[PDB]
Amino acid sequence: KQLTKCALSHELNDLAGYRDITLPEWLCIIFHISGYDTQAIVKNSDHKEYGLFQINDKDFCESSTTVQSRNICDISCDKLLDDDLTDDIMCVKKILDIKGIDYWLAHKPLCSDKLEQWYCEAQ
Ligand SMILES: [Ca+2]
Repeated sequence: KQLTKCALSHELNDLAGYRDITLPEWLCIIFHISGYDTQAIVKNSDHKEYGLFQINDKDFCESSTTVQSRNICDISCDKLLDDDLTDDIMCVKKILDIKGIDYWLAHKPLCSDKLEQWYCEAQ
């Protein structure tokens, strides 16, 4: 599902604020890593990243592959590809507690300035 900044801002209402990561920061990060596509999959060196939040199958979700996952979120990766972000957010929170926003930023400067540009209208 290709989401919009506005529908996504509504669906992320329970994520915004967790570990002090704001809503506009999340909209910025997600646009950059998945283009708001719940079905995004990016293949990396020794793993794949799934869904809107690009959760990897090395440590976080178990993919329907031959990859041995630590599966911290205790979730199959296919559940991170549908239009229900409920479980995705559950996992995102686990990652925030473990790795922090650093999991997404990866020491890069993206989404650091003019974040107010990312609001839907109000929030
Ligand atoms: Ca889901």
